[PDB]
Amino acid sequence: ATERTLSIIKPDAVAKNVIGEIESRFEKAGLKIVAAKMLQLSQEQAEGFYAEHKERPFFGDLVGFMTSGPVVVQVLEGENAIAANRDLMGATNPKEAEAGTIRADYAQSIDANAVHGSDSPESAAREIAYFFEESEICSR
Amino acid sequence: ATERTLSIIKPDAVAKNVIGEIESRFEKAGLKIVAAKMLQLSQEQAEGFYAEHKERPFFGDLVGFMTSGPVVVQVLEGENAIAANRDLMGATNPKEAEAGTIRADYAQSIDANAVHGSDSPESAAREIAYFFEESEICSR
Repeated sequence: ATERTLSIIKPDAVAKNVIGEIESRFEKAGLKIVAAKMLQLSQEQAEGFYAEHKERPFFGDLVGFMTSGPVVVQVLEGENAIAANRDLMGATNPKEAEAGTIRADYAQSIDANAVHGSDSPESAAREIAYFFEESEICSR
Repeated sequence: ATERTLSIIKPDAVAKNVIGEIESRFEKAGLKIVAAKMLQLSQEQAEGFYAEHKERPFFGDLVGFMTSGPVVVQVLEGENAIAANRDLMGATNPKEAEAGTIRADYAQSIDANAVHGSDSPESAAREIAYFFEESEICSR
């Protein structure tokens, strides 16, 4: 079925100026960029996004790294979008990630992985609504 | 010098999902994407941006085309950016320009010509401000 998932191009990939190359991974795979914006996350913003990881000892690394630069936050829409996004991203850890995936090709570490993606249809709905309202989303 | 210029990925380009490919033409030429947002242009927005042709007989079609679907309005930064972006885009009419320009490779008609770019430093600065406050622009 056609789903919506949240994608984020992280500061490390943005700084590498490979935004184009990454968006092409999604588009060539049949995913449509349906909402997008570049911004500099504030600490309060990043924290609210990673709300579910509030108490964990790595929270400061997440939030830390995710505010280290401007990011592109965006909605990808298409057939089996959430899971396809995960397939294209590779595993969370670049060392573990299958070659040909984004994290394998572009990431250096777990903090500095090249991208983010919603891991469930539950996280999809929440993560999208957090950054975007429906008017900003342009399905096609 | 390092300058900023407004770039637009038009509804035809977005519709064919070549956002990544077009972005990679800019990034591989040394430009940086320092502001970006996807939106459906309102008729008021489209008429304001193109107010110059507001009395010409093609105005309705230009506004029509530019509101016919969602776009990516963005700011590109780098040495010679404004002129640099003009070279990459090519010539307004796809028939004229050739050999791996955006317009030649991705656009068919002058009406549906893939991308916009600011043509002069005086328009560049004003076009950027039409779409983006300075805070939205994340220089690197």
